[PDB]
Amino acid sequence: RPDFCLEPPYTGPCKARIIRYFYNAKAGLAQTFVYGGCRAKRNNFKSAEDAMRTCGGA
Repeated sequence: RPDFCLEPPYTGPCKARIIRYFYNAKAGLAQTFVYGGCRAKRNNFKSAEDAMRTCGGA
């Protein structure tokens, strides 16, 4: 899987509260995080299926 799948979730410097999904490689599951609204990194998806299709397995 892509090396960005191993990156921690990045809230970023903006102050919105956008609920997003990140792949948590330690758990092997897509989990939600609060995205600030600007300067999104790659481990930042709008849906669990996208997260999982991109970075999982089982």
